Amino acid sequence: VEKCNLEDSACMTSAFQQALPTFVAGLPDHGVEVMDVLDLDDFAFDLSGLQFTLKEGKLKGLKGAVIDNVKWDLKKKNIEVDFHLDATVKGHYTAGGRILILPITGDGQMKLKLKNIHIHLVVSYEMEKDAEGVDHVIFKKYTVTFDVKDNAQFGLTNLFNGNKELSDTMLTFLNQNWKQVSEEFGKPVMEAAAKKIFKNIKHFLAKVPIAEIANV
Ligand SMILES: COC1=C(OC)C(=O)C(C/C=C(\C)CC/C=C(\C)CC/C=C(\C)CC/C=C(\C)CC/C=C(\C)CC/C=C(\C)CC/C=C(\C)CCC=C(C)C)=C(C)C1=O
Repeated sequence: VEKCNLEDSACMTSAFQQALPTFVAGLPDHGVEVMDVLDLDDFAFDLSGLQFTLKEGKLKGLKGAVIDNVKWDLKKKNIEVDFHLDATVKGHYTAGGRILILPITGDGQMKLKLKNIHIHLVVSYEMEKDAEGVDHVIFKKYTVTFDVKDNAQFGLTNLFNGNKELSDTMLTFLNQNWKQVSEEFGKPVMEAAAKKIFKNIKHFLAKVPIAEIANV
């Protein structure tokens, strides 16, 4: 890793950028799972009238993320990371209920393409000495917000029992109302990914002395 003074944001931004692809490829012997393609645990939500499930979920694109800024605040003991990427979410979905003003049913495969999604991550940490006297950054909590800035496209198979007219109408509807759909339903999907990524970064930093990857 590129070593930085922690409050040198330009350095930290580059250091996160240069490490990211290698980190998200996974470090299996160290217990760090692959994060591109990231396997999502099975999840479901019931929000705004939509009942949705995703199994075998996959998130592609983190390897290609662009780090916009890293601000490590030693006083507050928080780290703010702003980044963006194109991503895809795939998996076996089910849908029921309604999407906004249209009824929906489906059970099939999904390919959701997200263009220029911006993510704002805040993490709280503590610097802790382990039983052997070695200092580590220990991540505690996080928050994430998102904004899909360019567009999102929805590919869903076997909507409406295979009915092409209804399926075409729904896919058109989703793509037309992509921003609203992202604001209604993005949070649970983001969380399925973020909880896994956070656990992996936390684990990695708990086992790598802070002195090995940063300057005091
Ligand atoms: C010493 O300094 C340090 C380093 O060196 C400087 C390091 O390298 C490192 C490690 C290396 C880096 C820190 C790597 C860190 C990696 C980071 C921060 C990446 C973080 C990843 C995020 C937390 C999560 C990312 C999540 C995503 C991209 C998923 C986003 C998806 C979203 C928002 C979904 C949007 C949804 C929609 C549009 C619609 C959803 C619709 C539906 C679900 C329904 C579909 C429609 C119906 C009808 C079926 C550390 C830790 C360090 O401290």
